[PDB]
Amino acid sequence: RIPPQSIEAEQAVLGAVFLDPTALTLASERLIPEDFYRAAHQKIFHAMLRVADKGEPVDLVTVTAELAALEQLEEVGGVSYLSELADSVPTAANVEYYARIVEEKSLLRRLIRTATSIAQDGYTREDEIDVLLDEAERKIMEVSQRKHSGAFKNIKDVLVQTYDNIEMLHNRNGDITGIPTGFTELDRMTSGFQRSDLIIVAARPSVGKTAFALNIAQNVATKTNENVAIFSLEMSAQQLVMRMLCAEGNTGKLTPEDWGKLTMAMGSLSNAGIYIDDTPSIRVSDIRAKCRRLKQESGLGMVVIDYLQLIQGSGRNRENRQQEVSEISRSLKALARELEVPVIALSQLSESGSIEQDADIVAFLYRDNIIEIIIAKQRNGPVGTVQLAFIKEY
Amino acid sequence: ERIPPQSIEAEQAVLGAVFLDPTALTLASERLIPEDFYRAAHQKIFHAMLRVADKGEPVDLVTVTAELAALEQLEEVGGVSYLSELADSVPTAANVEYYARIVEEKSLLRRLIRTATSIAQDGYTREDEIDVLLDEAERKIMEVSQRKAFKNIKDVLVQTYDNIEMLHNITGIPTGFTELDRMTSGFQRSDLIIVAARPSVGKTAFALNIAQNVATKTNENVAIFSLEMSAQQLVMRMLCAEGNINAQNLRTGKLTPEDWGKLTMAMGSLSNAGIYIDDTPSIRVSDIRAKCRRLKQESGLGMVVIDYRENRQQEVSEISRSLKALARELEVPVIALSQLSESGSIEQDADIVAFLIIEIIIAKQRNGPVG
Amino acid sequence: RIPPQSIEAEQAVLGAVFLDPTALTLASERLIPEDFYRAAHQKIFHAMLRVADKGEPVDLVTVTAELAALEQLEEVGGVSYLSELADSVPTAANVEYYARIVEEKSLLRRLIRTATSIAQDGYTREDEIDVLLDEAERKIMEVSQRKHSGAFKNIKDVLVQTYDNIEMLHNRNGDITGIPTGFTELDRMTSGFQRSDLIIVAARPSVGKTAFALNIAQNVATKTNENVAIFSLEMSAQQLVMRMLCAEGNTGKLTPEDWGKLTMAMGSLSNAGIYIDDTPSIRVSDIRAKCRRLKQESGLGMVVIDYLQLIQGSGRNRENRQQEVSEISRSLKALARELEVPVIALSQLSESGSIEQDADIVAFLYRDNIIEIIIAKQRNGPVGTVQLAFIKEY
Amino acid sequence: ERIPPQSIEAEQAVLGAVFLDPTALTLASERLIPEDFYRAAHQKIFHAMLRVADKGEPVDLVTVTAELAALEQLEEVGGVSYLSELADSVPTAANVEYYARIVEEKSLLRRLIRTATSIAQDGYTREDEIDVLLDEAERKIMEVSQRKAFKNIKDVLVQTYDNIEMLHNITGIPTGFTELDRMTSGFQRSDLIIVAARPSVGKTAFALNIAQNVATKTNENVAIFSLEMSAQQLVMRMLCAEGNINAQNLRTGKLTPEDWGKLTMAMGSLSNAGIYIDDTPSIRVSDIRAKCRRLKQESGLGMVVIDYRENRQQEVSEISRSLKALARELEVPVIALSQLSESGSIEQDADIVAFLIIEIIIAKQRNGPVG
Amino acid sequence: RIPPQSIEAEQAVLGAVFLDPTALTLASERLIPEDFYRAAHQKIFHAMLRVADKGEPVDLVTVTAELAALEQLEEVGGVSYLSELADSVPTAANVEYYARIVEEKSLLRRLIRTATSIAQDGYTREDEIDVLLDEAERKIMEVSQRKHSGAFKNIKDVLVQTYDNIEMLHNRNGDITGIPTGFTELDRMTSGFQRSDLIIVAARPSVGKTAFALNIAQNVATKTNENVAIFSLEMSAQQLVMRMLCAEGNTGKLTPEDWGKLTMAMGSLSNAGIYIDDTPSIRVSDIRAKCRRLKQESGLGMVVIDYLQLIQGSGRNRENRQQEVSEISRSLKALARELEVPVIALSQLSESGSIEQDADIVAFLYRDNIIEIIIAKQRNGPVGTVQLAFIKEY
Ligand SMILES: [Au+]
Ligand SMILES: [Au+]
Ligand SMILES: [Au+]
Ligand SMILES: [Au+]
Ligand SMILES: [Au+]
Ligand SMILES: [Au+]
Ligand SMILES: [Au+]
Ligand SMILES: [Au+]
Ligand SMILES: [Au+]
Ligand SMILES: [Au+]
Repeated sequence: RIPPQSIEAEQAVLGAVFLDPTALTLASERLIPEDFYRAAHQKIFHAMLRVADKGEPVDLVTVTAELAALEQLEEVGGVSYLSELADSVPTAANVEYYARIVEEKSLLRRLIRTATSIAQDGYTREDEIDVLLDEAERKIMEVSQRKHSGAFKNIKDVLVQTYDNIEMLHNRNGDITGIPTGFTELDRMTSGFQRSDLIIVAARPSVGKTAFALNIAQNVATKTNENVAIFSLEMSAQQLVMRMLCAEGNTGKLTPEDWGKLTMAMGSLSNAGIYIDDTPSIRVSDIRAKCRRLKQESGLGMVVIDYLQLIQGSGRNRENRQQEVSEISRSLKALARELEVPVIALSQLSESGSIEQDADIVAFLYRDNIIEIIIAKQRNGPVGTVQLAFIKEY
Repeated sequence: ERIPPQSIEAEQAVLGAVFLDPTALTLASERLIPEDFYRAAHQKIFHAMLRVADKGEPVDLVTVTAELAALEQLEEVGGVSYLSELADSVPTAANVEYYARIVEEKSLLRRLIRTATSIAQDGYTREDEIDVLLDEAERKIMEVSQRKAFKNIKDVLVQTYDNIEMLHNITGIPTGFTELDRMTSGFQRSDLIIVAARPSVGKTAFALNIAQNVATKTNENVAIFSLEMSAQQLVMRMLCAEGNINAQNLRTGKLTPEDWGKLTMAMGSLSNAGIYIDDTPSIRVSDIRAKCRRLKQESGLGMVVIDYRENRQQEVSEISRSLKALARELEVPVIALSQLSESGSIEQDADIVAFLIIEIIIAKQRNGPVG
Repeated sequence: RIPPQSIEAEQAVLGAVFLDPTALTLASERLIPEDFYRAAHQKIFHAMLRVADKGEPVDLVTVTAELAALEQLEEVGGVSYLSELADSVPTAANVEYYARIVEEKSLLRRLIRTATSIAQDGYTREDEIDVLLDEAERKIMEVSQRKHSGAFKNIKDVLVQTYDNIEMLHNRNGDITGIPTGFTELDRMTSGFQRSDLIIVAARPSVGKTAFALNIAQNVATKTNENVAIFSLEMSAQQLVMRMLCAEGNTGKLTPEDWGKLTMAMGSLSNAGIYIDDTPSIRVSDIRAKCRRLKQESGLGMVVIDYLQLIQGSGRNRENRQQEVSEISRSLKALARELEVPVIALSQLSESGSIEQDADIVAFLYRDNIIEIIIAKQRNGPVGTVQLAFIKEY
Repeated sequence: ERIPPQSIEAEQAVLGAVFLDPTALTLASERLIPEDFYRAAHQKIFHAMLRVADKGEPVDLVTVTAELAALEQLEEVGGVSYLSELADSVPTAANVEYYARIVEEKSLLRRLIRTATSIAQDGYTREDEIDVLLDEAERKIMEVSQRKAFKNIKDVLVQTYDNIEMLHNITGIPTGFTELDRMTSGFQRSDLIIVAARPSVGKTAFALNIAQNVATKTNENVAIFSLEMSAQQLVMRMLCAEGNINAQNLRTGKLTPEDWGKLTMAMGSLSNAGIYIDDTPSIRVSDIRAKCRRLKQESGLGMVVIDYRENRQQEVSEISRSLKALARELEVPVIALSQLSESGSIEQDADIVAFLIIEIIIAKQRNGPVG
Repeated sequence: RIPPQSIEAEQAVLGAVFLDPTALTLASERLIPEDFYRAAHQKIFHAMLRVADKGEPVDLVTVTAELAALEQLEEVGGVSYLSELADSVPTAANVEYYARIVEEKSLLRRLIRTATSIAQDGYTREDEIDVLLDEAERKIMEVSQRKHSGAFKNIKDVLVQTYDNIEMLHNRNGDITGIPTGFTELDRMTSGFQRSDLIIVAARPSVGKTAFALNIAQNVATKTNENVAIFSLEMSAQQLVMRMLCAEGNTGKLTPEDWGKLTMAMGSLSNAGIYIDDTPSIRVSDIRAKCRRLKQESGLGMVVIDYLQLIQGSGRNRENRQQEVSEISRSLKALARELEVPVIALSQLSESGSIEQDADIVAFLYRDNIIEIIIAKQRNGPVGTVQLAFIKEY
C-alpha cells in the first residue's frame, strides 16, 4: 500500500514559508524537518530552519544559500523547485491546517511502522512474552507521545487579560451605529450592534428573547430611520405586531376603554421601518435572497431571526443537532457580512452547534421585574453583564 | 433513453468557484446538496468539500484535495489535475449564486422526470385501490416542487385597524346576530376555520346548529360530512334544535301525540332549506374535494363542515393543510371540528381558529381575535 | 407494457345492458362511452346511449339500429358480437362492480398517459420551470377529478325517510315468528326475530348480553315449542344453566331454605327445548354442521352464539380484527340463511369487522334497575330504542 | 418419491362451484384455505377469490378473473379459458360441502406425511437431548390432527339434581369426613383438580395433608411430586402434622427427649402407608406420565399431587392440558397446586377447581359448586 | 443416512460388565439385549443376562459358556472379541453414562422407524383418516413410553433416612480438623470443616456471609496456627482488616477514647496467619496458582472466597448464570481437593448454577441479635440448623 502522506499539503506548508516568514513559526511549532515524507522536502525544511536559526531572514535566496552549502540544491530540484513550491500554496494563511495534516499523515505513518515492528517482534521473539506484554504496550503509548499539538496557555496571560478587559470596560460612550436598548446594555457595552456582525441571544424556557428581540427591533425602527427586516417563523405577522403594541403602551379577553392608549401605540409605529416576515421553517437561502432584495430596493439596517433552530436549511443527514445547524449558522454569518448589517439570531437550551465560533457576540438572558443580559463573547469588545427591568412585556 | 438535463457547464462553475473563495462554498451549499450534482465526480467532490467545511477546517483545494485523498476517491474523481482544471474554469467567483442556481434547476428536472416516471411504472403494475395510488401520485408531485415578500407592517397595522373597527363598531353569514357574526364579518370565503372542542359531550351541536342557520335561516347551501354517526342520527338531532323537544323519541311510545305538531312544522321548515349530508366513515381529503367540486358546478357551493409514533401525527397535518387548500381551491368556507385530549400543525394553516351555559373563545385571525 | 384494461369486465357491463335496461342506468352513471378501452366497445356503448337517449327502449335490435346508421356494425363485429356480449355477463346484477373496475382500469390508464406526458414535458420543456411546478401539479389533480363515483345524498330524502320511519313505528302488533322478550322490545319493534335473520347484540364491559341472550333463549324455549341451539363457548354448560335458574326464580356461597323456589325454576325448564353447547373456540364450520344436524333430526328454531369473537374460524393471517372476523361474520349470515332460523350473535367494544353489512339487525345495550336496548339497523323494519327493567339477572 | 395424495378432481369441483354461486365460496372457506389446495394455480385462484370476497365485492368469475389479472397470475394460472373450464366441471353447485371436504382430507394427509417425515429428518441429525425431540415429536402430531354434539340440558339439569342431592343429603376418598368428601363424592377418578393458593405461606400443607390421609388413613396409594423442596424436607413436615409437634427440630439440641416417643409413633404410623415421592426440580409433563404409568402396572396407582412475553403463558397451558390428559390416560385423580399473584387457561381444562383459621371455596364442577 | 448408534459406547457398557459384575446391574436397569444396535452385541448382552440369570456369576468364561450353547460364539467373533470388549471400556465406573447413551441412541432409533412407518401409513392408508388421527398419535406416545429411566424412590426409605439422620445428629464432639465458630454450629455439626471440602455459605440482601466468613477466618487464624488465605475481591485489604478489628473488640465518624480497646484487637491478630488478597474479578486460575504457591512455601489451611460470582473465570459465552459459573464451581472443587484444605465460597440469591452438586457442604443464613445458620447439604454428615447470636458485627 502507498504509505500515508500528502506531498501536495507538504508543498503547501513548505511553500507557505516563502510567501511569509510567519509561516515558518507556525510550521515549526508542529513539524520537524524529517517529519516530511518527501526527502527533498525534509531537506528544504531543515535548510530553512538552520538558515532562520542563524538569525538571517528567510527569502527564496536565503533558503537556497544554506541549501547550497551541503549541495542538496541539485538534489531537491534546484531553486526552480523552491519557486514552484511558493506557487503550490493556495493561501499561506491557515498554514497551520496544511502543517496539521502533514503532522497527521506522517504521525500516522509511524503508527504503521511501529505496529508492523510489533508484528515481526511477534513471529521471531517468542523467548519471553511478559516482556513484549508491557513492551509493545509502551511503544504504542510512545506513538501517541509525538503529536506536538497542545500548550497550556498559562495563567499569567489570562490574568492580565481579565485586567485590560476591565480597563476595556472602563471607557466612555459613543454608539458607532445601531442604537439599541437601555444604553447601559448592548448600546454602551458594545457601541450598539456593529455592522456585518452576527449576534446571538440565548433564551431558555418561556422565550423572553422573542420580546427582547422585537423591542430592539422597534427601538431601531422608531428611533433611527433604519429598516429592520425581522423573520418571525414562529408566530404570525399580526400576532407579533399587537404583542408589540401592548409592549409599547399598555387585556387579552378584553373590551378596552383606553383605545387611545392603543392608538398612541398604533401611531408610534407610524414611522414604521420594520418589514416583518413569518412564513414558517423558511429555507435560510430565502432568508438571504429576500433579505437582500429589500436592501437593494429600500435599504436594510439589521435582521432578526425569531428562533435559530426553526430555520433548518435543508439537505443531507441531520446528525444530532450539530451538522445542519452549523452549516446554517455559518450561513447567517456569511450573510450578515455580505449584507453589511447586524443579525440577531435567537437560540436557547433544554454546543447547540458551532454557532459560538461563528457568532461575533453571544448573549444570554438570566433571572428567576428585573432580568439581566449577560454577554459572553464579544469579538473586539469587553465581556459583560447588564440588567434591564422587564415586568410583563417591556 | 435520451440525454438527461445535464448541468456540468454550470456545475464546474460552482466547483471551481469554491476553490477560489471560502464564501463560495457557503453560497453553493446555500441552495444545493452533493446528491444534486450530476457527474459522479462532481458529487463526491462537493460532498468532500462539505465534510471539510463541516470538519471546521478551511476548504481551498488542499484540504479537499487531501480529504478527497482519504477514503480514496481522488484517483477516482479525476486526480488533482482535474481539480486544478476546476479552479481555472472560472476567473472571478461571485456569480456562483446564479450559476449554481442553474445546477439546481436542472436537478429539479431530473428530480421531476424521475418522480413522474415513477408514477408511470406504479400504474402499470400495482392495482392497490386506485383511490390510493391516484392520490399518492398527487402527493409525490407536491413533494418535489415546493421544497427542493416581507410584510408591510404599516399595512399589518391596517389589518389591526379594520380589526379594531369591528371590535367596537357580514360576508358569509353565521348563526344569530351575536358576537360571532361581527367577530368574522360573516365567517366567510375560501379559508379554513377549525373549531376545537375537547370531550365536551360532543360539541358537534355548535357545528351543525350553524350549518343549519346557513341553510334554513340564511338561504345559502351547506355541505356537512358526518364520518362518525349516521345521517338520520343527526337530522333527528337537528329537530331537537328546532322544536326544542326535550330530546329523544319513545317519550310516549312512538312520540308525544300532542307535540306531534312541532315535528311536522320543524320538518317542514328544514325541508325547504338546502343541506347536503354524507356519511362515509373515514374518507375526508380526496373525495370531499371531488364531491364539493361536483356540487358547486351544479347548484353553487356551500359553507362546508366536517365532523371529526411517526406515522400518525404527520398524517393529520397533511389533511389539515389539505382542508385549507380545499377552501381556496373552491372559494368555499370550510369549518372543521377538532378534539382536545393541540393535536398537530393546525394553528399553522388555520385561519380563524376557535376553541370551545358556557362561552366560546376566538383564536388566531383574519379578523378581531379573542372574545 | 400492456395498458391497464379488462376487456372481459367491459364485455360484462356492456352485455349486462342487453340482459336488463336498468343496467344502462347504473353503467352510464359511472362510465362514458370512450371510457371503454376496446374501440368497438366504446361504440357499442355510445350507440346504446344515443338510442336510449331518443326515448326508444334498448333491445338487441334497437342497439344495432343506431349502430347501423353510422355503419360501425361491421366494425364492432356485427349483431353476432352484440349477442355474444349478452352471454359474456355472469350476472347482470351487480353490473356496478363490473362498471366499477372498467371505470378504474381506464381511469388509471389516463394516469399513465398524463404522467408520461409530464416526463416528456420534462426533457424538452426546460424553458421555464416554475410554470411546470404548478402545471404538472394540477394535471395530476385533474386525473383525480374524473372519478365519477360520489353523490351527496341530499338532506331532503333523509327527512322524509325519518318520517315514514316513525310512521313505520306507528303500527300494531302481530309477532310473525320468534316471540321474544317484553313485547315492547324486539317482539313488537320487529315482529320477534324473523327467519334467516342474523341478529347482533352489542355489549360492552361486563357483558349483560350473555344474560339477555339466554333470557331470550329460554323464553323461546319455555313459551314456544321451538328448539334453540345455543353455543356458549365462554362459559361451561352447567354454569350457564344454574345462572339461568336463579334467573327465572330467585345466593352463591349459600345454604338455601327455598330449595323449592329452585325446583320451581328447575321444573320450569322441564319443557326444555334448548340444546346447549360449550366446547370453546369452536370452528365456525362445526357451528354449522352440528347446528344443522340438529335441525334434520329434531328441528331447530334459533341459534345463539355467546361471544362472536371467540369463534375465530381459522385460516390465513389475522390482519387486525377485520379480515378473519368478517369471513366468519358472513359465514354466520350464509348460515342463518341456509338454516332458515334467526341467529343472535353477541359482540362488544373496548368497525369491529364487516358484521354490520352482514347483520339484518344490530342492537346495542345502554345504561349507567333499568337498561335500554337501542336497535340501530333493522333491514325491512323501523329504528328504535326500547327499555326493559333489569335488576340483577332478569 | 411416490405420488402425493392429490385432490384435483375434488378441487376443481370446489373452484368450479364457487363461480356458480357466491354462497359456494363461503362454504369452501368454511373448512379450507388456499394454502390447502394442491395445484399451484388452484391455490392462487382460491386465494384471489378470497381476496375479492374479503375486498367486499361479489365473486363470480369476472371480479376474480380481473383480480387474478392484477398482480398478474392470470397467464400463470392457466388463462381465462381454464377458469371457464372450472365453471363447466360441475353442473349443480351445492355438494361442495362434501366435495370440498375431500380436498381437506387429502390435505391433512400431505400435512401429516410432512410433519411425520419432519420427525424422521429431525432424528437422524439433531441430538439435542432425546427428552426433548421425543417429546416435541408428540406435540407436532397433536398439532396436526385435532385442529386443521349439543347438550341435553334437560340432562344437564340431571347433573344439577344429583348435584343438589349432595348439597343437602365417596368414590376416591379425601381428608376427614368434612365438607370436602361430600363436596366431591370422594375427590376421584381420572379427572384434574387444581387447588389454587396465593402466596399464603405456602399452602402446600393442605395438598399433602390430604395425600397423607389417602395413604395412611385410607389404605390407598399416592404419588406426590415436590419440584421445589426436597423429600426429607416434606416427610419431616408430614410428621409435624402427625405428632402436632410445635415444628422444628433443634428444640432441645437433637430433639425433645420427652416427645421422642411421638417421633417413633408418627414414623411408625406413616411407614405402614404407601406414599411415593420424587423430587427432580423442573420435570413435570413427560416423566410424570411415564413414572405413574410404571407404578400403576406395578402395584396399582394412586391419587397424584403436584407441587407448583408470548413464550411463557402458552407453555403453562400446554402442561395444564397435559395434566388433565394424564388423568384420563391413567384413570387417576391428579390434583395440582397453582399460585395466585388467574395464571392461564386452567379453569378451562380443569374439572373441579378449588381456591384457598381459614376456609376453602370450591369453584367449577363435576359436583356441588361453592361452599 | 447411517442409523443413530454408537458401537463404541455399546462396547463400553458391554465390556464394562466383564470388568465388574455390578456393571450388569446398572446396565440391565436401562438396557435390554436387543436394545443394542450391533447384532453381536445384543447376543453378548442377552447371553450374559441368561447366564447371570441362572445364578452363576459372570466371568469372561461364564459369558462364553452360555454363548457357546447356542453357538453364536463364532458369530459374535469368539472369546477374542469378548476380551477386546473388556479393553474397550475407559472406566467401568460410570457405566450408567455409557448405557445411557446406548439407551438414547437406539431409543431415538425407533423414533425414526415409527415415524417413517406413519409416513408410509400415509401414502397408502387413505381409507379412513380419523383413525390415523388418533393412531399415529398414540404410536409416538408409545415411543416415549420405552425410556426406562425413572423410579419413584419410595417413601419408606426416606423415613428411615430421616431417622438415622437424627441418630447421626445424636453423637459426641471431636472436631477432626478445622476448629471453627461456636462449637454447636459448624464445629460440632460437622467436625469443623474437613479437608479437601468445598463449603458454600448462601447469603442474601446485605451479605452477612462476609462478616461470618471472616469471623471463621480469624478464628481459624487466632486459635489454630493454620494459614488461611482469604480472597476478598469485593472489598479492599485495609477495609476488611479494620472491619475485623471492630469485630473482635469494639465508631465510623469517630474520635476514639479507647484506642487501647483497638490495640487489644490490633494485638489479637499479632499471631496473624491470614494472607489476604483483594485484587477484584480475579481469574479462578490465579486463585489456584497463588493459593498453591503459598501452600508450598509457608503452608495453607483453608481458603475463603468473598463472593463466588465476582470470580467469573473467563472464556466462552455467558449463557444466563449457569455455564461459566458452573465451570468455575467445579474448578473450586477440583482445587480444594488438589490443595487438601477446606474452601468456603460465599453465594446469595435475589439453581444459581451447579455449585450444589459440587459442594460438600452448603449452608444458608436466616433471620428477620440472633440469626441461625441452616446447613442443607453435608456429604457424609447430618442435616442441620444451629443458631449463633449476631448483634452488629460478631
Ligand atoms: Au414584545
Ligand atoms: Au396586544
Ligand atoms: Au344540532
Ligand atoms: Au331527536
Ligand atoms: Au341469565
Ligand atoms: Au344460580
Ligand atoms: Au404437611
Ligand atoms: Au418438622
Ligand atoms: Au467481620
Ligand atoms: Au473498624
